[PDB]
Amino acid sequence: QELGNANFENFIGATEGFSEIAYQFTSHILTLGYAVMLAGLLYFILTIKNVDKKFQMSNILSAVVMVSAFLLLYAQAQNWTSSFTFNEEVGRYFLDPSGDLFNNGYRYLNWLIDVPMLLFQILFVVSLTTSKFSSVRNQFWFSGAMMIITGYIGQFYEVSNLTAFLVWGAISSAFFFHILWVMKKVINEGKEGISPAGQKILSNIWILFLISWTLYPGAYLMPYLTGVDGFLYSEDGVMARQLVYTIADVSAKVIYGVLLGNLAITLSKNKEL
Amino acid sequence: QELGNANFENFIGATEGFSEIAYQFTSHILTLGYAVMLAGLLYFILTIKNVDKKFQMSNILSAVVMVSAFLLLYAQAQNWTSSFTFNEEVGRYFLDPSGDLFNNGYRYLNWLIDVPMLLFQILFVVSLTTSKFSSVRNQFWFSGAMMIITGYIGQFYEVSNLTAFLVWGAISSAFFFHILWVMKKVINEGKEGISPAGQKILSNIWILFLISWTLYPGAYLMPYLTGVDGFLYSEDGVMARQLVYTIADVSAKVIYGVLLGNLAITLSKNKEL
Amino acid sequence: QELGNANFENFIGATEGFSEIAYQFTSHILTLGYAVMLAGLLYFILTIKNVDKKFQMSNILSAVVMVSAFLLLYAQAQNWTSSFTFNEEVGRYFLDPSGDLFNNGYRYLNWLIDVPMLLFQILFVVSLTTSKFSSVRNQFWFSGAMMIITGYIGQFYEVSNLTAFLVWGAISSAFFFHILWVMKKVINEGKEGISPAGQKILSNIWILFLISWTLYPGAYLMPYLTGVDGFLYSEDGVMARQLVYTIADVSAKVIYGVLLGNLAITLSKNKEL
Amino acid sequence: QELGNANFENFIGATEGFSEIAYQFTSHILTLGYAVMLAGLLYFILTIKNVDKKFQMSNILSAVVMVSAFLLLYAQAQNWTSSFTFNEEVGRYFLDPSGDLFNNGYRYLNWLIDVPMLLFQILFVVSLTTSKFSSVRNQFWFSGAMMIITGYIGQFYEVSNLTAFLVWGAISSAFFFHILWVMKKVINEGKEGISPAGQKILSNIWILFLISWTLYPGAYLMPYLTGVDGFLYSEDGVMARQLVYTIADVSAKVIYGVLLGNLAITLSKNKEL
Amino acid sequence: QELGNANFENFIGATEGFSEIAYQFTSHILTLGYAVMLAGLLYFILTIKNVDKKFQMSNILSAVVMVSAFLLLYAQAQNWTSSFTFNEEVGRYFLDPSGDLFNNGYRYLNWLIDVPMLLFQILFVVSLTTSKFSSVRNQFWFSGAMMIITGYIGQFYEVSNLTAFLVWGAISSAFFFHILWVMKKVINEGKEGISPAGQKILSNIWILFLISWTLYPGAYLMPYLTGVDGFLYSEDGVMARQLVYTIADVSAKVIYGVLLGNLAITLSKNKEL
Ligand SMILES: CCCCCCCC/C=C/CCCCCCCC(=O)OC[C@H](O)CO
Ligand SMILES: CCCCCCCC/C=C\CCCCCCCC(=O)OC[C@H](O)CO
Ligand SMILES: *C/C=C(C)/C=C/C=C(C)/C=C/C1=C(C)CCCC1(C)C
Ligand SMILES: *C/C=C(C)/C=C/C=C(C)/C=C/C1=C(C)CCCC1(C)C
Ligand SMILES: *C/C=C(C)/C=C/C=C(C)/C=C/C1=C(C)CCCC1(C)C
Ligand SMILES: *C/C=C(C)/C=C/C=C(C)/C=C/C1=C(C)CCCC1(C)C
Ligand SMILES: *C/C=C(C)/C=C/C=C(C)/C=C/C1=C(C)CCCC1(C)C
Ligand SMILES: CCCCCCCCCCCCCCCCCCCC
Ligand SMILES: CCCCCCCCO[C@@H]1O[C@H](CO)[C@@H](O)[C@H](O)[C@H]1O
Ligand SMILES: CCCCCCCCO[C@@H]1O[C@H](CO)[C@@H](O)[C@H](O)[C@H]1O
Ligand SMILES: CCCCCCCCO[C@@H]1O[C@H](CO)[C@@H](O)[C@H](O)[C@H]1O
Ligand SMILES: CCCCCCCCO[C@@H]1O[C@H](CO)[C@@H](O)[C@H](O)[C@H]1O
Ligand SMILES: CCCCCCCCO[C@@H]1O[C@H](CO)[C@@H](O)[C@H](O)[C@H]1O
Ligand code: NA
Ligand code: NA
Ligand code: NA
Ligand code: NA
Ligand code: NA
Repeated sequence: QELGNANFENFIGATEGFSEIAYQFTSHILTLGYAVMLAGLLYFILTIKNVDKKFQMSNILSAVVMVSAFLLLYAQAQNWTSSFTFNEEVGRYFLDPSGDLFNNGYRYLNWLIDVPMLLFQILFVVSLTTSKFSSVRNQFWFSGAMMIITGYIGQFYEVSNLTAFLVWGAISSAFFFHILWVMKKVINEGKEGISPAGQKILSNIWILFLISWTLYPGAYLMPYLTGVDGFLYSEDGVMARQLVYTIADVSAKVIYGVLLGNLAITLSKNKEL
Repeated sequence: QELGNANFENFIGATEGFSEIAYQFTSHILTLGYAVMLAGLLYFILTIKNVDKKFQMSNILSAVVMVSAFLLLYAQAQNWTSSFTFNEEVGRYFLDPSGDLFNNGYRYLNWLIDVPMLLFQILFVVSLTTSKFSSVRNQFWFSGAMMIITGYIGQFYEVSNLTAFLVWGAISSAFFFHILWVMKKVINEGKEGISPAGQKILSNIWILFLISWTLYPGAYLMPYLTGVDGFLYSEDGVMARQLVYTIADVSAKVIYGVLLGNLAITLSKNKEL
Repeated sequence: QELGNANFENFIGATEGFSEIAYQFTSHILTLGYAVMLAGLLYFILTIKNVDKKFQMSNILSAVVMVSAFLLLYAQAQNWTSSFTFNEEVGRYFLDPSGDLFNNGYRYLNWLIDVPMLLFQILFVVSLTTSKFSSVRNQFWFSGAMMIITGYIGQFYEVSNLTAFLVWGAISSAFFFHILWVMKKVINEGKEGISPAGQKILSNIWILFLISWTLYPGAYLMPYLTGVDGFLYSEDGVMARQLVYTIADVSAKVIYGVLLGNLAITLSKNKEL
Repeated sequence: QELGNANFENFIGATEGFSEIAYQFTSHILTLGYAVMLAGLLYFILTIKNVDKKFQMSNILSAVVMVSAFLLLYAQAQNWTSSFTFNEEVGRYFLDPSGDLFNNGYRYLNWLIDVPMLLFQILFVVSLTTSKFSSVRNQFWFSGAMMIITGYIGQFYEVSNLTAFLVWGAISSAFFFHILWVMKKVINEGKEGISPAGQKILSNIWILFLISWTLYPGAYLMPYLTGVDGFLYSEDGVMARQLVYTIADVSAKVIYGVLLGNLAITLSKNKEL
Repeated sequence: QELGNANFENFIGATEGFSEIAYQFTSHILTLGYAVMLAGLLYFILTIKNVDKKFQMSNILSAVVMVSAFLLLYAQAQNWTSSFTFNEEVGRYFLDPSGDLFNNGYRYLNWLIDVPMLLFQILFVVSLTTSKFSSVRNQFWFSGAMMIITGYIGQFYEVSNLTAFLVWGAISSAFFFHILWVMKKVINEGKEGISPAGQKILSNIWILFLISWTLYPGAYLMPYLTGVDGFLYSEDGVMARQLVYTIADVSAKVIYGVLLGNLAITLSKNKEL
């Protein structure tokens, strides 16, 4: 079949098809995804007043991210079930092009919301020392955008052109490293001159940030992480990718937001953890 | 028909089909399900301020659970009606694979929200005596996760491999027993040093918890509870399973949350029941 | 055609079909139904603070009922339009079984929310005298449940087995009479020790309650109220049934809730009508 | 092809079909319709506290109307696009009966909400002098109901029976004139004993009311306003009808509500404008 | 085939079809669009209380615009995916007329909300000096309406009649220039008698306004900006148009609203950023 510049899910779906477990699990994990986001939305709204006014923007930005994430993961859940249809004769789900090809690129473009806001929102809780607010913000936002856009281009080629896939991915990785760099600075400066409780949380946030954010390039490479004709170039790889996205999403968005809220509480002059 | 690792609903639906009553009732009970959850959401939000600030997190976590439950039960209600279609010639509803196979696994993965939050939220109402908050929380969350994941794997095999079904089920049961153990401790410690009215509510909560939570493994086993080719391996079993889920869901989520709210009110220094 | 234990709408729809007016009107009246409920939801939430704190639970329970009613009536409106399809050749709408058979049983199982809550909520506005709150509540809830469940079973047989239809209906009626009995007691005790204005409202509530609630068994019997092959065993009967449900729903849920709110205002120490 | 007692849109759609512009515009104007209503809902909720407590019921009733209007206009927008389908061969949209016939009667029955509430809500801003509240309310509500119901019957016959169409329309018109009568009285009495600023607003409200409400019988007659085989008995008439409804809806519901809110502000003891 | 007065997307879709990237990207960018608007809705509501009462109407109007924009962009996202369907044989997406033709005119008519409200809302933050509030408002609203309506007519002809396209576009442009004129006045008068911080924001608002609003006529002309049979009369032009709309929408609605909120904060007598 002629699929063109399509994600590898579609090639698996068109050739081997998906077992009941593979198809159902992918549907389940995406559903959990969007449910978590909408639950998180409620949490962040309902806890706004648990922190000092100055910190409340962080709650608000968490909520903004939840809205984005809910909408996208919901759409993507529908896209999954529309794109693959049961074949009675062999008892697997095969690519149903009338539903459109499945594309992960939905996620990517919504990151244009999530990434800028997630990076931004910490700057409403921590105080910088030697770094300027506007400067950090601008670096986050520029490098965030470039990371996403370059990766977005890349993922169209993950089957059709491995070279473009890897080159765009590499360029994206550079901007990622920049972001990691800046966020580390921010965390360090954030730690300076605050309670030990606050410092503990910021340590945790950094570990969370580092692991969760690194999962995303993991998902990018997922089909090829066991090399050519490897275990993961398969329905098992498809499952793994969406699992990793979902874990990353919950970690990088919800848990991150929760930790920041807890930080805000310790820093809050009225309130006590 | 090759169905593979599919839930037993699909085998009944593919062979015998479902009578009007069986199909309609399952649709009705799932609809009631999600209606209750959204109504509950409203209740828990609207009553937040009926308790002291310190107890309000319990309301919030109830609401979180309601969102999860609403979304899932709604999706599942749609899945039911999509998966089975009326045959004019015999006047029964048969498996329509273009709708996808029906799978209960949707529930399971959403429990990754519900179970942790339901277990967590009592720790915001009762005071422990012997036990550490963080320790109880961690036990709940670890054992909760393992219970769910192992059961999730199990249920894919409920027809295709009875042995895997029962072994995974047994492993899951172990973690369940752990949770029951810990929750009993929590309830006992909770009773210490509160009014007799509060103690009565906690007694009720324990009975509610024990019965409602045990329904879930009941639903797991449902098709086989009357043995091979028994009464329940049938449309009647399909009905029973979804009824039991719905009773469990209402009991374990809504009523539980209401009782905790009532407990919080008695414990509240301002307020009176 | 083999329909089995199906509602009479399906038999009319399968044989004669529905004229433009009959089909469209039924669609319109169901749409009005769910619109009223969602409007009511907004009303009850937005007026919570118009009454003293102690009365506010009544507003909350009204809102809970509105959510249930909205969801159900919306679903049912969709069910109507899915179940009957235009035939170009004769210019009528006929049963389209790909949409599923139409069933009123959706309503019934949702009453498991509405009835308990509607009966419960008056006990938050009026004070009982000689009767115990818990006792009245338990009577309402038990008899409510039995009324609904028995009727639910009944209505499956309204065509397939007139005898079961009438017997189950009769049993249901018994529990109905019990509820009427208890509600009268409650209204009487409610009147004791309140202003004449409050007493007037409770008088109206009783009339509303009695008429609106009696419409429901009216809708049950509707097809047969002009006897065999009567005027009402027809599209005209179909229209009448859904009209009666909608009038009943608006009366028993929204207007009831409004009157209770007005009562609460007169009883409120701050406020005046 | 017998359409029976169907609206004239269906006859145009079945014979000539709709050009791109006609079909698209009708879709656009209905979409604008429901967008306006949901935006208005938000406005009326968010501005509740801009007026004194006694006036706030007017905001609440505006919101109620917005909910009704949103739901209905949304449904009707979907009905439009479902009822007419592109024919590739001639490049026009023709009646697609699988979507159901299009019927304006959806609007009519929802007016049973809107009209009573719109008429009612002014009585929470203005003070009557010589007229009794209950009497005005009762006249509005009775005549409102009769106006709508008689018109609703009428519009089913707009093609199938011109005589019934016009007679029912005439009867409806009588009740309309009654409403105009009463509302004029109310406006006049409302003016008595308030600031000249308030009096100006009430003058505007009356003009708005008179024009916007008269558009509705305009839309009723629309196909025939250029007589038999006239310019308007055509896709141009179809466009015009839905445009006029939408203008009327925005004027009679949203702008009306805004003006009443502004009146409430001038009458408000704290607030200025 | 015969498409008539249809947008150029349909001609590309009917002849060449859309590559995976073109089709998917357009779907993604529209999805981002509506996600941003709903996230923005949350932001504007949640930040209402960050400014003095007098400024809060600006927040409210931002929210109103977000509702409009969300609804429209959501609808349009669905319209995109319905209008173009994958062809397995050639591996491109082609016009699927059963989904309706794609039309950008949905946007235009919703601008009847957005434009008036966006222009209006600044008049609640800045103080005019020499210009009258009512006069500015009326000019904005009249010229806004005429700009939109004339452009709306124009865009139907973008393929079918280039002359009408350009003439209507030109007329529209005239009203655009009027709006630019008035807004400049408003911004200048706004700057008078406020802090330099406020003045800086208003400078930014003007640049934002000028660029973002000019994108809209850019999108209008997009297919022809590289002349006949140019690079942009192609799927690449289709992509570009929807990208430009989305950038414009985010800039002119969300960012604009954010800046106005920031202005309101500086002008606010309590508050500090
Ligand atoms: C201050 C208020 C000012 C109000 C301003 C309102 C202006 C309305 C005028 C419209 C006429 C323009 C219509 C132009 C139509 C062009 C027709 C055409 O080009 O026809 C080509 C022919 O069919 C072969 O190509
Ligand atoms: C090819 C180009 C030819 C096209 C020609 C179109 C030119 C339109 C330009 C400006 C319109 C200005 C009209 C604005 C006047 C609106 C009326 C108004 O708002 O009056 C002020 C208010 O009444 C006081 O309070
Ligand atoms: C809530 C969403 C988040 C936090 C998304 C983060 C996304 C990334 C860190 C993406 C990184 C990528 C690379 C570093 C290489 C491959 C391309 C990307 C964009 C997936
Ligand atoms: C709101 C959802 C709740 C409270 C879910 C609880 C789920 C369980 C207690 C599941 C238990 C299971 C076993 C003990 C064995 C079979 C597998 C499970 C997961 C169904
Ligand atoms: C909001 C819904 C309400 C108030 C429903 C009330 C339902 C009843 C009073 C039903 C009564 C029935 C009988 C008395 C006999 C036939 C079976 C029933 C359940 C329809
Ligand atoms: C928000 C909806 C409103 C204000 C609806 C008003 C409807 C009318 C004023 C209808 C009037 C009619 C006539 C006077 C004759 C034809 C039949 C009607 C019902 C359209
Ligand atoms: C939020 C939506 C906004 C701000 C829309 C603005 C729309 C315009 C400025 C449209 C301008 C046009 C022209 C000046 C010529 C072509 C026709 C229009 C309407 C696209
Ligand atoms: C006051 C705030 C100022 C924000 C400055 C930060 C700018 C971030 C905007 C990112 C824009 C990126 C544009 C990329 C162009 C396309 C390049 C893709 C490579 C092919
Ligand atoms: C981890 C980053 C580098 C991984 C590059 C691995 C090279 C993958 O190689 C690819 O494997 C596919 C699946 O087996 C084959 O279908 C392709 O033909 C082949 O190009
Ligand atoms: C702990 C309770 C579990 C008992 C499991 C024993 C039932 C297994 O019995 C199973 O029944 C199915 C339907 O009747 C048959 O199709 C299977 O072949 C059979 O193995
Ligand atoms: C209390 C009211 C109950 C009256 C019972 C009357 C039974 C009507 O009789 C039924 O009428 C149907 C429709 O005409 C027929 O299709 C059935 O065959 C017939 O049994
Ligand atoms: C107050 C306005 C009512 C005037 C009645 C006008 C009579 C319309 O006449 C009707 O016109 C239709 C379309 O042209 C034709 O199809 C019908 O045959 C004809 O009866
Ligand atoms: C101000 C910008 C307007 C420029 C007008 C450019 C005229 C383009 O001309 C058009 O181009 C189409 C696409 O190539 C062709 O299919 C048409 O035949 C042709 O009329
Ligand atoms: Na599927
Ligand atoms: Na079905
Ligand atoms: Na239908
Ligand atoms: Na259509
Ligand atoms: Na598509």
